[PDB]
Amino acid sequence: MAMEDFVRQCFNPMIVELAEKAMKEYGEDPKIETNKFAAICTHLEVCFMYSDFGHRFEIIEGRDRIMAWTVVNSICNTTGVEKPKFLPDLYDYKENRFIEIGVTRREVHIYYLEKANKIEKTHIHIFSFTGEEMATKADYTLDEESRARIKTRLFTIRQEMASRSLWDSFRQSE
Ligand SMILES: Cc1cc(-c2nnn[nH]2)ccc1-c1cc(=O)c(O)c(C(=O)O)[nH]1
Ligand SMILES: [Mn+2]
Ligand SMILES: [Mn+2]
Repeated sequence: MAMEDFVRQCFNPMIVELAEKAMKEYGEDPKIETNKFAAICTHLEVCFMYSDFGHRFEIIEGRDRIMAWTVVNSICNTTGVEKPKFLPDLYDYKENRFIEIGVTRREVHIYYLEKANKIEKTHIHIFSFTGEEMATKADYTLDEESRARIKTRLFTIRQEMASRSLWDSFRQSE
């Protein structure tokens, strides 16, 4: 599968390995669920990029669950902020709030609603592969250059997938 090779070529081994671990520990073969694999990589990367543009952020995503909950818990006890129900993606020490990051192949408002419906003090920031984003109260957290870098990376993933005729498949599997 070119999709599997593409992921190998375009994300760095840590992201790939982290994504593989996540899949394989819950019994999902990344060689069969190749679109899932690519999405998990994409989303991890966005999450890592977003933290890197700060340390302003605590990365919650990509840790094993024990660690993620340890981190979340340690944040709740030292700040007073409510413990989210699910693991969010980041903690913002400047705005003192968790962030859930969304990456979508569909309309950003659509994905934003799904996340907001699923979530309750958590800040939501959705990115698309089109350069669109949407964020709680139109507060985008990052500065424009960091956001522009995320969107550039995401648009380049799309185009790479499209160079390899994987984009149509990838787009319809969200
Ligand atoms: C990246 C991803 C892909 C899939 C998926 N399932 N099938 N294809 N992609 C499901 C959930 C997630 C996902 C998205 C998130 O934004 C997110 O914060 C998480 C998470 O589990 O914390 N998972
Ligand atoms: Mn997450
Ligand atoms: Mn997320």
